[PDB]
Amino acid sequence: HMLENKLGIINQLELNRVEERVSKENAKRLYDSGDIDRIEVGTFKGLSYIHNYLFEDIYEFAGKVRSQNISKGNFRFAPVMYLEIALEHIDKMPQRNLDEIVAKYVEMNIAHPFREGNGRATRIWLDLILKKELKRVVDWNLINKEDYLSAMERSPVKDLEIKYLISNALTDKINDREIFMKGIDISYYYEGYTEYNVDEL
Amino acid sequence: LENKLGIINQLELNRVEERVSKENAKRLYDSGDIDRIEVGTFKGLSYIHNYLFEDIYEFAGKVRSQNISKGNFRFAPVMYLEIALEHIDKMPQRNLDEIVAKYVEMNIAHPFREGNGRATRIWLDLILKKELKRVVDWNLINKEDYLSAMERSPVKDLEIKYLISNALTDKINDREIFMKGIDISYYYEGYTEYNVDEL
Ligand SMILES: Nc1ncnc2c1ncn2[C@@H]1O[C@H](COP(=O)(O)O)[C@@H](O)[C@H]1O
Ligand SMILES: Nc1ncnc2c1ncn2[C@@H]1O[C@H](COP(=O)(O)O)[C@@H](O)[C@H]1O
Ligand SMILES: [Ca+2]
Ligand SMILES: [Ca+2]
Ligand SMILES: [Ca+2]
Ligand SMILES: [Ca+2]
Ligand SMILES: [Ca+2]
Ligand SMILES: [Ca+2]
Ligand SMILES: [Cl-]
Ligand SMILES: [Cl-]
Repeated sequence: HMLENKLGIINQLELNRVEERVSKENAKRLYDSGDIDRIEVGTFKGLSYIHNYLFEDIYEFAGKVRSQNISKGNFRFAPVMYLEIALEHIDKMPQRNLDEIVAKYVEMNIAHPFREGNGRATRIWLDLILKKELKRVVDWNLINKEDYLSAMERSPVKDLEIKYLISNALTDKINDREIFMKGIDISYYYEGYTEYNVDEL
Repeated sequence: LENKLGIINQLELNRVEERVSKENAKRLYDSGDIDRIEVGTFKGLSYIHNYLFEDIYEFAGKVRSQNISKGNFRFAPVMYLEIALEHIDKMPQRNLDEIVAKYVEMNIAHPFREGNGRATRIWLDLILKKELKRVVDWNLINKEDYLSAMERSPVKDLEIKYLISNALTDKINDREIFMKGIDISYYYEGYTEYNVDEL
């Protein structure tokens, strides 16, 4: 049993691998065409664009505010009954420093506005806030998978674990294709996608 | 995590760990060694774990010496592991309710540093096969439904029991069912590069 998709795939392994190829392919194009730099920074509109850009081919819900309730582990993400107003309040949150950018990122993860693909899209969106505001981007290879997922699970209660991780992984190489491309490979790895290397179209 | 091959990169250790242990999982089955071992004991679980990770981890098939936590859940304390595993061995396994309860306790014990999910799911299928003449068609269980049901299982095993019951197959000697199951088991832990049968 799995997520409804456009391509009518009924095998979990099959969907995981094809989603990874169509979406990482899109992620490569997003960076290379410079479409990435024309996107609105720190807003839901910007996140929505990143999400639709990646999952347009495989998912009907790509870039849309979900109409269903979702959860991971023992945590329920922002209920549909107030998800939209909660998103309007995230758009207004300041992003003037790391403590603020991390707090805003933690709230956007709680909102979790999409049916699936929240993690990957919100990590691209965060890197552009850090790029704009601190002239820093994350080197996702410096953060261990287990450490990241554990910090995010804790983040609705105390964001110090994820703050320390982002802080110690920040790099000044803001226009480096390798830092981005590797970060995409590490981002997908966090979500359990390990078949492709983004380098290849 | 420290490995035998001295791998420092996380992505590198992930695909090497997958290659090596999945090739071992294929050989475990194809040699028929899988059916030569003890069903429902820590001895059998320990054999399965050693068989999978003996090339990569020094701790393969060995009981952990450090305490572990997943979220706000603490697994069996290292000091009580020996006692807990002896009690699990004594747990009945006559029907699905008993088999699932045994599996749930074994997951709470989590006797190894790493690879509990993968080694215990193989162990579970062998208890199901011996006692019910059923095995799990793991594709019929969503990754996140499975993971959420496992995290819930110490409080209520209704969720995981429901997933296991609705995925039971009588294809006990089906190699394709076993192989697809290993690939899904590894995918549950985030390893999606290889197909076990292509090794
Ligand atoms: N239990 C949790 N509580 C809060 N955030 C979580 C939890 N588990 C995972 N996450 C976040 O959710 C992302 C996955 O996005 P998705 O697959 O759409 O749910 C991860 O990359 C984390 O940022
Ligand atoms: N919070 C949790 N509570 C109980 N069992 C869990 C939890 N998270 C994961 N698991 C189980 O742990 C396995 C992963 O094993 P390992 O990576 O060795 O710790 C999964 O396949 C689940 O069966
Ligand atoms: Ca996901
Ligand atoms: Ca490959
Ligand atoms: Ca070997
Ligand atoms: Ca060897
Ligand atoms: Ca693991
Ligand atoms: Ca492959
Ligand atoms: Cl995701
Ligand atoms: Cl595992």
